[PDB]
Amino acid sequence: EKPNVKWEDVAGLEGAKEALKEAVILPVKFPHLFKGNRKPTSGILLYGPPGTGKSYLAKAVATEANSTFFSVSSSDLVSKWMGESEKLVKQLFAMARENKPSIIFIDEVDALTGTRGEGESEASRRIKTELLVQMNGVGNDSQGVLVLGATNIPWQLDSAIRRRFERRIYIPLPDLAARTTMFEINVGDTPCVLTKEDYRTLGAMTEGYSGSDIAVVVKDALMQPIRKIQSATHFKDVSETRKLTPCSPGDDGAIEMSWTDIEADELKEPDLTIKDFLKAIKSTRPTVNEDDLLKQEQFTRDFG
Amino acid sequence: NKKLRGALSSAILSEKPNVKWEDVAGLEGAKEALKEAVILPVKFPHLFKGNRKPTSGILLYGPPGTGKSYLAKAVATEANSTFFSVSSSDLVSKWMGESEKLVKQLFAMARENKPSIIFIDEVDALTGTRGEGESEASRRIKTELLVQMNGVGNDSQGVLVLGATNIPWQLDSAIRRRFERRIYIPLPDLAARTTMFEINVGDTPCVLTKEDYRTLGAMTEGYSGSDIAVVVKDALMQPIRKIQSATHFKDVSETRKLTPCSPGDDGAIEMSWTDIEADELKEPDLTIKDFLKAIKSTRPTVNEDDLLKQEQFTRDFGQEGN
Amino acid sequence: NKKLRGALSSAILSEKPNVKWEDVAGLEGAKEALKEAVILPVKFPHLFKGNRKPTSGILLYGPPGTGKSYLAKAVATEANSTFFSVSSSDLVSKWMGESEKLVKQLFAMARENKPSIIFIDEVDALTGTRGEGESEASRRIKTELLVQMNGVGNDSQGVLVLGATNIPWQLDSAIRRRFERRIYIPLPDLAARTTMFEINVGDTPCVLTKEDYRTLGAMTEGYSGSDIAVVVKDALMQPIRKIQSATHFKDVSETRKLTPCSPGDDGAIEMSWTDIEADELKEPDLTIKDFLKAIKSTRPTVNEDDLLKQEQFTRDFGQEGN
Amino acid sequence: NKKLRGALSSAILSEKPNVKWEDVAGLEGAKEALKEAVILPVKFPHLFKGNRKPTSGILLYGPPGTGKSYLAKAVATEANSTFFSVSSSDLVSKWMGESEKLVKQLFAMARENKPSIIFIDEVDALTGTRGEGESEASRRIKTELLVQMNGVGNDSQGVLVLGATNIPWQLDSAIRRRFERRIYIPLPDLAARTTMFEINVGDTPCVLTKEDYRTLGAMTEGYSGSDIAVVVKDALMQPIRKIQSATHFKDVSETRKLTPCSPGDDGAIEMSWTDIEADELKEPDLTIKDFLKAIKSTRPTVNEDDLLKQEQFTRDFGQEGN
Amino acid sequence: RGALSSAILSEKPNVKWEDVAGLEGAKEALKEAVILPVKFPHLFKGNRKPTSGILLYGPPGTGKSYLAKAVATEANSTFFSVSSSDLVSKWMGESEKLVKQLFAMARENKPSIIFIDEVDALTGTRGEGESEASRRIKTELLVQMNGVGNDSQGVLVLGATNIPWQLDSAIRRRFERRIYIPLPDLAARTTMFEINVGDTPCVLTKEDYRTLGAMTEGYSGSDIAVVVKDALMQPIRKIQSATHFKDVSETRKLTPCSPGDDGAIEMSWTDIEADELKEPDLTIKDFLKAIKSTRPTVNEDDLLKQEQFTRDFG
Amino acid sequence: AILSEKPNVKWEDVAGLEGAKEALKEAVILPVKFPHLFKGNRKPTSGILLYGPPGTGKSYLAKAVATEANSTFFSVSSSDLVSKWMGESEKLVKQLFAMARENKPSIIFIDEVDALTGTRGEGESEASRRIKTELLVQMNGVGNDSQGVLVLGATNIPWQLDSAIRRRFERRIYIPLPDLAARTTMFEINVGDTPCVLTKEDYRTLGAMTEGYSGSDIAVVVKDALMQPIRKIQSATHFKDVSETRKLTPCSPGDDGAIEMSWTDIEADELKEPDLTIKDFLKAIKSTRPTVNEDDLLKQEQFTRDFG
Ligand SMILES: Nc1ncnc2c1ncn2[C@@H]1O[C@H](COP(=O)(O)OP(=O)(O)O)[C@@H](O)[C@H]1O
Ligand SMILES: Nc1ncnc2c1ncn2[C@@H]1O[C@H](COP(=O)(O)OP(=O)(O)O)[C@@H](O)[C@H]1O
Ligand SMILES: Nc1ncnc2c1ncn2[C@@H]1O[C@H](COP(=O)(O)OP(=O)(O)O)[C@@H](O)[C@H]1O
Ligand SMILES: Nc1ncnc2c1ncn2[C@@H]1O[C@H](COP(=O)(O)OP(=O)(O)O)[C@@H](O)[C@H]1O
Ligand SMILES: Nc1ncnc2c1ncn2[C@@H]1O[C@H](COP(=O)(O)OP(=O)(O)O)[C@@H](O)[C@H]1O
Ligand code: BEF
Ligand code: BEF
Ligand code: BEF
Ligand SMILES: [Mg+2]
Ligand SMILES: [Mg+2]
Ligand SMILES: [Mg+2]
Ligand SMILES: [Mg+2]
Repeated sequence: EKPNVKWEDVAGLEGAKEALKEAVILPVKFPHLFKGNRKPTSGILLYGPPGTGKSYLAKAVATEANSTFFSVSSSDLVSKWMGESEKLVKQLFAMARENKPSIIFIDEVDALTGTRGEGESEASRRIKTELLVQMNGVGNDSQGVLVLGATNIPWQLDSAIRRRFERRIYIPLPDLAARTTMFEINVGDTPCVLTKEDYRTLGAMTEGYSGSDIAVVVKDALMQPIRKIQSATHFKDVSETRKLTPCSPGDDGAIEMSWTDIEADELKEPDLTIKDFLKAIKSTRPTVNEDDLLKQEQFTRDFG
Repeated sequence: NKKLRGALSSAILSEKPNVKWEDVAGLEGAKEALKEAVILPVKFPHLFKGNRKPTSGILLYGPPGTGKSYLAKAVATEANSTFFSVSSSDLVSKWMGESEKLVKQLFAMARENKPSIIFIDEVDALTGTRGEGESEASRRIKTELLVQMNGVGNDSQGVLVLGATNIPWQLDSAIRRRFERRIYIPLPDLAARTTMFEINVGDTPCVLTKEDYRTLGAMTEGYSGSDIAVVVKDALMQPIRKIQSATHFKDVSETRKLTPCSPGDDGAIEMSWTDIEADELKEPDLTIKDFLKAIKSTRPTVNEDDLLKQEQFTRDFGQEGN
Repeated sequence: NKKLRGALSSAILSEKPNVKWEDVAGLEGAKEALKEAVILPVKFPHLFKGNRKPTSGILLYGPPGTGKSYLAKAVATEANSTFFSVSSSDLVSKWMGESEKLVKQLFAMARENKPSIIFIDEVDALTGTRGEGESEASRRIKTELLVQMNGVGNDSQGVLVLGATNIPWQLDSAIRRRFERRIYIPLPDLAARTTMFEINVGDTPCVLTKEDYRTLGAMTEGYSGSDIAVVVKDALMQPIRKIQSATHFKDVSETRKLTPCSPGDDGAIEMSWTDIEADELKEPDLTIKDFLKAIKSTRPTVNEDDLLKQEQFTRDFGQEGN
Repeated sequence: NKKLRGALSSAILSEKPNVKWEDVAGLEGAKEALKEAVILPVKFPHLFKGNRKPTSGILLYGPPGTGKSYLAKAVATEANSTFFSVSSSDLVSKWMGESEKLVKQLFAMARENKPSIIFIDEVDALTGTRGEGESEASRRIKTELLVQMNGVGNDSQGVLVLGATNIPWQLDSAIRRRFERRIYIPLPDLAARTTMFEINVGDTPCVLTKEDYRTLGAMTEGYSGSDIAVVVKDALMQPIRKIQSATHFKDVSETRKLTPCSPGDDGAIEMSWTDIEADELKEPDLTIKDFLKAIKSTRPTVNEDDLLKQEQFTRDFGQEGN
Repeated sequence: RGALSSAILSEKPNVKWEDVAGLEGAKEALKEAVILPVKFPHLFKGNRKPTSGILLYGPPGTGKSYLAKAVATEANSTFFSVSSSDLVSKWMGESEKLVKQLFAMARENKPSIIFIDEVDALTGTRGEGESEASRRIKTELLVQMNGVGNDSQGVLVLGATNIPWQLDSAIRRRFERRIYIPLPDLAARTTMFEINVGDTPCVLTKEDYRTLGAMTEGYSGSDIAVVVKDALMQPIRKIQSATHFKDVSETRKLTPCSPGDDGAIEMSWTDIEADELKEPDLTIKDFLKAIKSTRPTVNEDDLLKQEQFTRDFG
Repeated sequence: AILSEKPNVKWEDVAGLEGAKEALKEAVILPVKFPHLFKGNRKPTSGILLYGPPGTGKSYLAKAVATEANSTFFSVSSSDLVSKWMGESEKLVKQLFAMARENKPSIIFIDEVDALTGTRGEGESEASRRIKTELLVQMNGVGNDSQGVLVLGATNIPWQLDSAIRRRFERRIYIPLPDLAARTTMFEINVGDTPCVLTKEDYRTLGAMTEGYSGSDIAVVVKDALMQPIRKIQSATHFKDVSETRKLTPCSPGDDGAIEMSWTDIEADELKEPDLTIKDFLKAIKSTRPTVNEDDLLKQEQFTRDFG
């Protein structure tokens, strides 16, 4: 399923980008370099803290694959009816065997696969076990499928399934050039007075934010001027025939009115300033804690 | 009847995964027991008469990734008998005691096709010590497996029941009884690791000698066979990364042939793989820094208290797979 | 009606597994009770008149592998009755209260063909104390089994209901009441173990004496009858293995006959078993080192807190199987 | 219509199990209530006019094996009323509300054949407090039983609904309401146990006195009536064990009569029971070591926390059966 | 037709409004929903419409079905006592026409009151139920109980239940007056003893019934009906248990008396002639005997969930 | 299962709520009035949650928005979706969004978004994952078709609303319990034309005397009060003639023409039902407690503070 999403669209971490461009494109663009002992990779576990653009990179592989893409997830495989949560898995791999090449993206694999020391009999042993046997097994033939998977708790994963995912890549909190790129992307084609040093300023300002947070500070900063439109007392003419904008109570030509009072078009909507983005970044707060990072770095140093 | 055979028609595998006994490295005890329980009754059936009966159950256990399912593939190639690779997806159903008729129907199918082998992979997910489990799935699937394996009116002649597991201590004691040769598949030793490198490089052109493979096998203590399969995978994927990572190729030698070389060399043109014509590429060579590169990057899987409980079970109930 | 009898027609077993009362070792008490509840009413029916009625339920329990199902096969050979052999696979159905007209027409089959025996193998999987179980399976199959065994209008004359279990403490107290002689089948003792070696070697040519079997029986304390059946299996598969480790055979003595011998001996030709002609092989007999070899390799099944709960139940509700 | 009466024609029992009110031991109060609810309306129907109506529901509960179903057989002999004995096998049909159409037809038959008795044995398997049960079986069979017992247009004149149970606390409170005399059948006391030994030995020749039965009744505290029926069963087998273990018999005294005696005695011939002619055997009379032998071997069936929940229910909702 | 017209009863169980003890709010609502539209039909014109649904709930045994019998006697209606046995069927598309037929014959027989007793057995939240029985019945019933303006004669839908919290919220909506029938207090209990002894000869006074009504707190009306049943049995215990009777006073009449008394012959009831028995009087020790033996029925946490539902919806 | 209508409810028909109203005007009406304001990456709200105690007619307000946005009102009850329809609920949530797309400008109203969206940790498979998984996919429908549709959710218990669903409702607006003027209007509307002798001041009194009541509450009290004269006529002993030939009404023991009798004694029609009074409602106010707990103010205002 290919809507836009591209390798051009993503910001930072070219190790992930090159591992994947390798593991999907390098067989598909060339299916004749992989003969003999040289086989492509058949499982990749991405992880990291939330917000860091995992599933977006997955759908970049969906568009940028020329491959089928099944974005099932752990919400859709839980059941409660005695061995229904397994036939879903098996028929998923049946449509992936019948349709080579394929990609299976199991989002939040930590909700299926929970270290089996405290879990219940059926769901633990039977969903984990059918995932194991189905990934390599005996009569199963994992040719041409790639099993992705993302997680935030990579240390709560069963060691047999840590074994099956043969390239555990770590997606970290991003740097400076990526943040500047994300502001430049998310403002889109909206008229703004900002320069390169303005986006550079904001990217310097936001250390610690993931890509979600910058998408919502651009959302809020794009909704500042409309907010000063419609909750406005007092506008004022400036300058092609009449044009009024919101201004404080008592100013040079400050009439008292509401946006409703003002004629079609002849509104002078407030511009997009860097104080709008600084306003939004002051108000919007991220998720993370700096001990979660210690256990992530633990797992990366032990297995990743 | 035929609804159930319509379900279990997709278990008689029909493709013979070409793994031979030579490919499976180490473990001569487990191959020995499996040969004298699978190969030898068919090849010399006159011997097994009187009190001398063949074995009818073998449990393989061990840490994750050491050879269990793979050795089952070796049996599936070399056996010449009907092989059912059943699993938990194919035995549980929703309708109140229609799971049991799939178990009973599986062995009642297997005695139509005698000699047969039934390979229940990860038997610890069916058979969970029955002190905390639920009524139906627990007592009725475990109980029908028990009664069906030896029972009264049941006749386990000519069927063999394999089975692999990673948690052999969470197994019910009646089913520990039914599996009459619990063999233990351990982490490989030095000669096995050297054998696995020599196998996994295949017929790929390499400058390595016997002392090189001997060196790597000395280097990798603690790795299972999966890990050595992926360090050979990564070390084989180094040269392609030396074609993509090439600001510069060079002609050598049937009409034009260029390979990656360092910046500034004898005939070093500056280009990318994309610039170079179909076929007329001459890929790199394998030297021990490729394997050292891969072994630095790839990190193991297992953990050294899991081995204590495995050795516990082997010392209390188990064979030794050598 | 007849749909259900068409289902349960395949439970009245008819092949008569040829185990006779000799072939069980130990357990004089359990054979004694089973004879005076099965054999004796048929052979002398004039006795059982007045207040003297035969027994109508016997529960055998014990650790895994000690003789329960085997003793049921002995009854199935020696009884001269219509031995049914039913289980939980054959009573539970899919369509809403079919899983108890099966129970009812099972016992009505045994009443039409009296004197009958009903052998419910592993009864703790049908009958689970009904405080946590589900409505249909639990209350309705357990309840129809209760009412059908003694009830009001039901007449359990001339039917006998056996039953074996490994978890006798998880049994409902009404069904503990219905089984009126709970006999306990324990792990073996010295004379029984010696008897089991003498039985399981069969008619195989061996150099062993009575003091040799006596020696092995002294050696194996802690083993159940399964374990001794598999050490006899392995020890009978030792000389075939020495045929396999025999670079060198030798003629001895009806036209040519060769056996494995050490390198360099009186008539020691160098060959493999493959080289040697059909029949004209001379199989080596059995050393006591073969059995000591097998007993070193094979390891028992039971543990020693399972025995505490077995002895608990025997001291609170049970008999002693001797 | 007639399909359904063809199903329920096999419930009108027609054989009158010959248990009389003296074959019940103990239980003054329960016999008293059952007589004045069953016997007395038929024998003197002129009395029950005006405000004085007969009882229309009686629940018997207790520990397992104490007299409930047996007292129901006594009613079935002495009542002179049609005695329907229905159960959960005969009400749960396959077919969308037959399990309500069957119930309604049941009481319609028991109104066209009044005076009638309906004995629902083990009512706790139909009626399970409806907080966890399934929609159909739960709400629709329980609900049709409720509405059918008293309801609006229903007229429970002249029908009586008995019912026995072992788990009286797992009963729905609307159905606890419908059963308007919950009587409790307890474990027997001293005089009852002595009475049960005197009954169960029957007319068998024994040397026992009143102080012997008194001794045994003093010995057996904790036993229900089932257990004493089986210690009398086992103790009545003890002369056969003598008369088989008898190397040596001897004539005593209508033409020849021989009994087992010790080796070397007055007229001690050496033989086996097999050697001795039809009838002309003399079997040692029941002498008190036979009963002491049986009482040593046979062990109680009911534990002592089940009694705490029985006494709980009796103290919260119940009568006392004395 | 001829399969649901076994919902009409015709025997008229003779319970009148002066036999239910207490419950005056419930009689008030039932009178102004049943009696008053028929007796003064000119009043209900314009915005003033009669009530079209009444749910009675409570603990088990407190008066719900009995009060429905009182309506069935006093209403002068046509009365359908339908239930889940009479609506569900094997054939699909029969548990549509059966409900539909029911309300159409209710409009054949206006005025109609329909008593769907124990509605929680038809209407079970439809998340686990089977296809045929649960869904098409409950949807068709919701539709046909959405006849607000058209049902100005005819259907008044009663309904009783013991588990009012297991009822679907759309059907909690349709029943527009959920009335709660509780365990009875002092004057009601005294009234029930005075009713249930009937015209039986007793030596009791008003302070005796007052005493018993003070004694029985916690009992529902069923329990007092059975202590009066048992206490009325107590004379026949004092006739069966007899060694000695005696003549008193229309030609010969003998009653049980103690061993050795004025005219105390020794005999058994069996010895005595038809009729000429003098049935002993009813004391207060008979009732104290019965109240000692009989033990209450409702448990005091069932009342907590009843009070829960009353405080949330009732 | 899905209602549709082009409703005709003006802002003025909705008692009070002026603050919500003004929020909705700029959240919904401004985009619709001046669409040219929303070119490029500036996009109108497309999820709004309405939250507050029951009995505020969140539904009615929702129809006013539709009327004022000149849009079709499509609506669904989540309780019905979860219980009544179950099996076909996925289909229903689909069709609902599909109708709304086909009918821009339009508004989807989901009532009781709390009875649908319950955090998905312990819910059953079909209703839980399938209904709560379809709504979310559909509300991502702003993008495939961001323009022309708006989802308004309604909840009484916002604290029990699935955080995933919660997050799809950018804008959140608290619908508070009413006010003196509004309660006064509600009394008038609820009696409408009914014959009674209430003054303008009585209505205000009734208003003042029902602080903390909802429209619903007031509706039940009024329904109760109007029946009082019928209640009096139906049950009384002493009656009395007043005034087309004989007409008697209940009066106290001992009054001007007070005969002693029962309603049963009195002839068809000629029975005088009591006139309506302001005082009588006061009775009805005592016998109907308000529905809504007082800690809701804060719980709703916590939401106005946090997600307003
Ligand atoms: N590192 C990033 N680079 C580019 N876009 C990002 C990044 N992180 C988040 N985003 C944007 O935020 C949106 C949500 O990211 P998502 O991948 O769903 O988060 P998560 O990885 O936590 O599941 C995506 O559509 C993505 O485009
Ligand atoms: N002893 C071995 N010899 C050859 N290959 C092995 C060995 N052990 C593991 N492998 C490799 O491991 C994979 C098989 O997985 P397996 O060892 O069966 O896992 P498990 O034993 O936990 O089921 C194959 O890639 C195989 O190449
Ligand atoms: N008492 C015994 N005498 C002889 N063989 C025995 C005895 N008990 C066990 N065995 C051996 O045990 C084997 C397996 O035991 P089995 O019949 O399964 O016992 P059970 O069903 O109780 O577990 C039998 O086939 C027999 O070979
Ligand atoms: N009270 C008793 N008096 C006489 N025999 C009794 C008594 N209780 C039990 N028995 C004997 O024990 C058996 C068990 O009685 P039964 O009716 O089955 O008990 P229940 O149904 O309660 O479990 C009866 O058949 C009878 O043989
Ligand atoms: N108010 C009452 N007046 C008279 N008898 C009553 C009353 N309530 C209960 N009873 C007695 O209890 C019996 C049971 O009433 P019933 O209709 O079964 O109650 P419900 O249906 O609530 O459980 C009544 O028939 C009568 O015997
Ligand atoms: F004792 Be066996 F396992 F039946
Ligand atoms: F009926 Be019994 F008490 F098991
Ligand atoms: F209140 Be009753 F038990 F119907
Ligand atoms: Mg494997
Ligand atoms: Mg067995
Ligand atoms: Mg019984
Ligand atoms: Mg009732």
